[PDB]
Parts: sequence; structure tokens; C-alpha cells
Amino acid sequence: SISSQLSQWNYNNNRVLLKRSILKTQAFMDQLQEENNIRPIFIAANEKLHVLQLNIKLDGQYNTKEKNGFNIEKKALSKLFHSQIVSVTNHLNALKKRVDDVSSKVFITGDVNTGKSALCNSLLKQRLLPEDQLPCTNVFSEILEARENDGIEEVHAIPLNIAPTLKEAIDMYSIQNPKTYEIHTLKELPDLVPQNGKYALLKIYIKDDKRPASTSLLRNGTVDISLIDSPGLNMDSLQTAEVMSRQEEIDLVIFVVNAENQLTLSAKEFISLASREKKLMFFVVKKFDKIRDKQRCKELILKQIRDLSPETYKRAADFVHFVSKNGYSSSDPDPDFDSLEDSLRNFVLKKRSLSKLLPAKTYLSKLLSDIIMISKSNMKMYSETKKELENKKESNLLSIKFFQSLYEGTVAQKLMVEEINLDID
Amino acid sequence: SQLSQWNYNNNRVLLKRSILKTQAFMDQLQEENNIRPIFIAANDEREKLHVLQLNIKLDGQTNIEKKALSKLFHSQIVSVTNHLNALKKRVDDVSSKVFITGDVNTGKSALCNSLLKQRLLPEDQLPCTNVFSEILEARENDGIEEVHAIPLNIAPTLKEAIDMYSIQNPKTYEIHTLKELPDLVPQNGKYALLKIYIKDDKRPASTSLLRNGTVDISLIDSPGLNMDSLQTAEVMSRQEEIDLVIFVVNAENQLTLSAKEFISLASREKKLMFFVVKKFDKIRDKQRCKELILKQIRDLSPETYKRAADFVHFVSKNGDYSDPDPDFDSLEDSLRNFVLKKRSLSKLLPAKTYLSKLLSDIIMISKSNMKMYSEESTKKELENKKESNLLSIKFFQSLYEGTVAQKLMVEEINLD
Ligand SMILES: Nc1nc2c(ncn2[C@@H]2O[C@H](COP(=O)(O)OP(=O)(O)OP(=O)(O)O)[C@@H](O)[C@H]2O)c(=O)[nH]1
Ligand SMILES: Nc1nc2c(ncn2[C@@H]2O[C@H](COP(=O)(O)OP(=O)(O)OP(=O)(O)O)[C@@H](O)[C@H]2O)c(=O)[nH]1
Ligand SMILES: [Mg+2]
Ligand SMILES: [Mg+2]
Ligand code: NA
Ligand code: NA
Repeated sequence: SISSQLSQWNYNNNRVLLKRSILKTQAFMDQLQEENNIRPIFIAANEKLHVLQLNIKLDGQYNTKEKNGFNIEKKALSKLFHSQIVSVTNHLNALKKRVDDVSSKVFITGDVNTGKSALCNSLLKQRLLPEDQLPCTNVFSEILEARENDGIEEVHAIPLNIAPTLKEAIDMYSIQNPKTYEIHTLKELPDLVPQNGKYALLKIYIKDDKRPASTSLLRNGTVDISLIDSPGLNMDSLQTAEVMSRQEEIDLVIFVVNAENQLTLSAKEFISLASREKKLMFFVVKKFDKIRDKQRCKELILKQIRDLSPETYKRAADFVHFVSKNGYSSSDPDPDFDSLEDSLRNFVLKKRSLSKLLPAKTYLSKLLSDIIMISKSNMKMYSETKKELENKKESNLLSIKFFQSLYEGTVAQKLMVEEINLDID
Repeated sequence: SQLSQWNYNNNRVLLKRSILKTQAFMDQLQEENNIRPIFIAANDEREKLHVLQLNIKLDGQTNIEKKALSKLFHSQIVSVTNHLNALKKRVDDVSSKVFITGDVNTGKSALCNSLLKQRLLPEDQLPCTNVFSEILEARENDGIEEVHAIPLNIAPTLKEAIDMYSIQNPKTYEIHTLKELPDLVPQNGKYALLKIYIKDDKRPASTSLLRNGTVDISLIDSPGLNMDSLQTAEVMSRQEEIDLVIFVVNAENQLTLSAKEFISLASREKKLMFFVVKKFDKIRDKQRCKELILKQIRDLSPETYKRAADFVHFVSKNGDYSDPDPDFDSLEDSLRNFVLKKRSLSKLLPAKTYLSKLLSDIIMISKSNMKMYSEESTKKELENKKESNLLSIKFFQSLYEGTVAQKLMVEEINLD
């Protein structure tokens, strides 16, 4: 208890440190946007940024080995860069809201038909979420404890018509404000989960009465936990975008891998984007019982995880798992699943600083790195009609002082962020 | 049948001329866009375009002015120009290249082995085919059954490496036997394409597909979609260089997003393609899985849907003929009908469909650019800017009259 009390003490301290770091990194962000507005900055270069990358893609156009670049002039690129500034600011606010929150939101996502719904059902030891051979979950399914809903086991279907976008409709939901959700029982879930054109979020309130609290995930007595079953990747273009959007508003990712396909391209597109903030995530490989070349399949998944996120591969004993339990509490042990359940429980409940706060430090360190790289480039370059020349030389000097100060500030802030130690437990 | 082939050769010559005329229209637009940018719309809006649609996406992330948009659209011109080149090569070729592609682990290689009734191409549960494996009749290689492996280092990129290939030029390929095939197919970082010469003597010519005696056929086993970003890109590019598509669908997933991205792009020219639903024996809800796939076919290509009996097939034939299969026999019969008998539909129609689509887009671009300049800063700038407007208006007047006339030329090519 003394170690658990030191962890809670350390966690609340680091929570305060990262909240201030987000505040000041956002202020460096705000300085960039204000500077880019008055005189455009330099984005071109001939290595790459982590978060502030400006990558232009033509829809329906695939470059096999083409130059890209497109040779857009400076002023047009900076107007597109402003969208990258807004995107990072929204992500920064998503991290700040998560840091202030004390609850841990777990995200179980992956390609279509990998077994995410079956894995969530396994975590609760009850067949609650619909599972099907054909594409099933089309609406985000969030399982919560029944305490918040006064102890009634029912489903709150968040309608999509209450807000212009999905994110705004989810944020609108409050149990005290009816008609922002429709009351449904637990038994219409097969009818609710495919209606992606009607509902944005399914608030599923249940009681984790099955299995005692010492080894139950939702009823741990320590941390409020939220379980979110995600629609499949590689199905719809908008569906993928919505899954991308959720990743920024959840604390923990459990990525479900189909053993035959290994990490697919649609899967790599998610993990690499999540890696902007999430140094560590869970990789659960289902349907491994089918594989007959297990050793070669073994090495192929790990080799891909090593590249997509080497910290997870470094800690593969706790984060890489190969389960076969499919569509509970049977007389059979199933040690593969129990080992994931213990590793998961240990991560969410004992290592708060690692499970909850590490995404903030990783993103801050990466975002500050980019602002350092951007300042360095604009410095070297700004160092390099007649009537219009006098004001162009004056404006160039007015921003070389800006990028000099912004350079100095972010080099300092990066070193300050590294002073935070989240691997205490 | 003697008369029927005379109309085929005439249309092959008629399409060849329209391709050369549209190729020149493309060059003129690219030349004009370089000296003075053109007016284009980014989103769909109304009166949308078929092939020259310009949709912008910032990679990694539920604005832009005239100059910058035209630089973006220039790369779309060269893609259409390169696509027009690949079509011109196809109308030149009297053979039919059949492309068997789809998502990873759908059964692309297994379907090729079934069409040849021979366990030739490697099959594996885990991702296997990474190099384009194309199968020819051994009569083109002096009757020698071997593998010609085209190295990738012989040319800067992959496309030029295949066109470099010549059986008479040595070391532009590497001689390999058929048994080593499991070792060459995963080396996408070393080889660009595998030339596989076999003899289709396992079944008589009346039922064989490669040795039919009527039409030269080439069977191409494709790397799986949704694996690598570059690997998917080369699959996009190979589509433009083949005459027929056999899309292999994974039954439990139906048409994935990566699948829809192939088909929708191939729909720009190919109104008809084959859909083989493999692993259908494992499906529990066969009726609902059938309906799901068919509905997706209807939206992705209605022409294939109205002929679903000839193009949409559900086969349980798998890897793991050392007994005939009725569901699979219906696939080969309909396939043989498409490549051998209905040559004008399977070989010439793609060229015509692209031309009618592209020419329709030039007309709209020319018409819209035309009226838009007709609406309207130092004194030196204005006088030069005015003359450039007059120069671009006169250009699009010529391009409008040229492509409207070429539109009628293409629509009067009667295939049936
Ligand atoms: N052999 C085996 N079958 C599995 C496993 N996990 C799921 N399945 C089966 O594969 C199918 C997929 O079940 P789901 O729970 O719905 O997986 P999903 O990721 O949620 O699929 P979608 O929601 O539609 O995107 C089900 O029929 C399961 O019975 C597994 O670990 N091993
Ligand atoms: N049940 C069933 N299994 C199949 C079927 N076709 C192939 N398989 C099996 O699924 C696996 C796929 O093998 P492949 O022939 O290489 O399929 P593929 O499309 O070429 O996969 P890649 O080349 O790696 O992209 C093999 O182990 C086959 O035995 C089928 O129609 N039904
Ligand atoms: Mg699901
Ligand atoms: Mg294959
Ligand atoms: Na499913
Ligand atoms: Na395979």
C-alpha cells in the first residue's frame, strides 16, 4: 500500500507537470500560427517531421515511384500548413482532456473480422457484444460500469442527428439530459451495432457481477475503466476516419491482429498514426489456432511490431499475445488469455504514469522536435522593384528574431519535458 | 465468323486513331496548363468529372488558389497520359492479358492453378506472392519450360524493367526452373516480374485456356492488395497494362475498402470484370453473404451486375486435381466465352469506355474554362494579363470544338 500510495503521489505530480507542458507547448504552437498568418513560413525541404508533416496526396492517385513534391510555392504551402496547425491543436486539447481525466479508456480496434468484439466479451466473461462471421460492429460500442447509470443495465444509443458531426454528438451526451440518447435494453444490440447511419456511440451500461472484483476488469475498485469496441478497419473510408479520430480520445489501444494476414496495410496506417503519441500498445493476435506454420508466422508479426513501435516489441512479454479463445469461465484454463488479462490489469491499474500519462510526454517530445526542426530551417533560409525590397528585408528580419526566439524556447522545453519520469513503477 | 473478325480489326483501327487524337488533346492541355494555369474545382460540386477529378487529401490527417491547384492537376494530366499510353499498347497487342488480383490471402494464386489444372504457382496460408507472376505458353520460348526472372536493378523503376525484357537479350532476365518458384515469388525487392513458360497440355485445347489456338492468352498472378503502400501502387499501375480483371473476393469480408479502391479505379475503363468469391464453403450465413457481395457489385459496376450469372462466381475449389467441379466449371466456361469469343467486349470496349469518359471531361473543362475567363494591380501587369486571357480563351475554343467532334467519333464506333 505504501508503494501504491507512492505511485498515486507520483501520478498526481506528473499529471500536473504534463498539464503545464501542454499549456506551454500550445503557446509555442499559437506563436507559430500567429507568425505564419502575418508572413508565411518555410515548409519545403530536400529528415522528416513526426507530427507537423505536410504530406499532399491526390485521391484516387497512386504514386509508384514518382517525385511527389509538386513544387508548390511558399505562400500556398503555408495556407495548407494552417490546417496542420489546427489539427495538432485539437490533438493537444484531446491529450489535455485525457490527462485531467482520471478514468482510463481502452480501445480495442483492428481490421474487420479480427475478433475485437469477441475479445471485449472475453474481458467481461459474458457474451454481451454481438459477434458474427460477416462484418458486424459498425457503431462504436462503449461498455461502462452501471454506477454512472444509477445501476440500471441498459443501452444509451447516441443519435447522429443531434449534432453536425460525430464528435460533437458524443460530447453532448449526458445522462441528465434525455433525448440526446434513446433507451434500449441489452438484447437489441445485434440490431443497434450495424446502424452506423443512425447512431454515433452506443453507451452500454452493465454490472460486472460475474467473477469477483479482485480479477474483474471493469469492477476493479481502483480506476474507472471504459471499454470501447471499434468498427473494423478496411471497410469504409469514413469508418476508418472515425476510428482514427477516436484514437486521440482514448488512453489505451488493444490492436487485434489476424494471424493469417499479419499486420495489414490498413492496420499499419492506424498503428503508425497512433504511434505519434502511443509508444506502447497491446497487440492481440487472434485466430492463431488456424495457423500451421506458427514459428514463421510468429517471427513475421514480431518483426513488423519491431518496426511499427520498437518500445512495444521491447516489452513484448507484456504487450504481445497470441490468444485463440473465440465465440465463458469454462473448466478449461486458457492460459494465453489469462496472461494477457494479468498483463493488461497490471498496466492499467499499477502503472498509471505509463498507461495514462506516457501518451502526453511522447507527443510533446515529438511535437517540440518538429518545431525545433522547423525553426532551424526557417533560420538558415531567412538568413538568405527596389521599392518593395526595403519592406521585404525589414519583414525578413522581423521573423528571423521570431524563429530565433521560438528556436531557443522549444529546445529548452524539450529538455524540460524529458525531465519527467513516467517509468517510476 | 469470317465476317465477324473483319469488323473487329476495323474497330481496332478506329479506336487506335481516337487514342492518337485524344493523346494529342492531352498534350495540348498539358502544354496550356504549364504556360497559364486553368480553372478547376476541387470538390465534387455539380457536373463532376469522370477521370480528371481533382480531389485533395492531406496525408496523415471526418485553402488552395489557382496556381497551386494547377500544379496538382498537372500530375493528374501525366497519369491520364500514361494511362492513355498503356491503352494504346493494348490495342496494339492481339493477345489478351488476364489479371487475377485481390486482397492478400484471397486465393489469387490458387485460382490461377485451377485455371491451368496444375499446381504451378506457390500457394501459402501466409502472404506469399510479392512479385508479379505472369504465365505464357512455352511456344514463345522455343518450347523450353523455364522461368525468366527480370531483375529490378536493370532499370531505375519497375515499369521500364518489364518493357526492357527481351528473350534474345541475355542477362536482362535470369533463367530459373519451375521448382524454385517458391523462392523467387517473395523477392519483390530483387525482381520486377516473373516470366513463367509452361505447356497447357494437361487438358485438350477445346477446354484449355492458354493453348486455345484462337487467342494468345497471358495469365498474371498479382501480389495481394492491402499489404504495402508501394505494392498496392504497382497493382494500380499493372491494371492499366492488362485487358481483363478477375477480382478474387474473400467471402467473410466481402469487398474491403482496399478492394473497392481497386475496382472503382478500374471502373474508369473496365465496365465488365470477373468476381470470384473464394472460401465460400466456410460461410455460415451463405444467403446474407451472397446478398452483401452482390449489392456491392451493383454500386461498383452495374454492367457486371446485370450479367452476374456470367461474371460473379462462388467457388469452393481450394488448394489444400492431383473429379470435376460444377461451380468452377461454370467459371471457366464463362471466362472462356469472354476472352475467346466476345473479344470486342473484353478487349476493345475498355479503350472505348475510357475515351468517351475522358473526352467528356475535356469538353466540360474546356467549356467551363471558356465562360470563366469571360467575366473580368499595376498598369504593366494588366496589359500582359489581358493578352494571356485572350490566348487561353482561343485555346479552349479550339480544344472544345476538337473534343466535341472526337466525342462523336468515339460514340459511332459500334461494337455490337
Ligand atoms: N478460430 C478463431 N475464430 C475467432 C477468433 N475471434 C473471433 N473468431 C471468430 O471470427 C468471427 C469474428 O467475430 P467478431 O467478434 O465479431 O470479430 P470483429 O472484429 O468484431 O468483426 P467486426 O465487428 O464485424 O468488424 C466470429 O465468428 C468469431 O467466432 C479466434 O481468436 N479464433
Ligand atoms: N476454404 C478455402 N481455402 C482456400 C481457398 N483458396 C485458397 N485457399 C487457401 O487459403 C490459402 C491461400 O493460398 P493462396 O493461393 O496463395 O492465395 P493468394 O491470393 O494468392 O495469397 P497471396 O499471394 O499471399 O497474396 C491457401 O492455404 C489455400 O489453401 C478456397 O477457395 N476455399
Ligand atoms: Mg466487432
Ligand atoms: Mg498470390
Ligand atoms: Na464480423
Ligand atoms: Na498467401
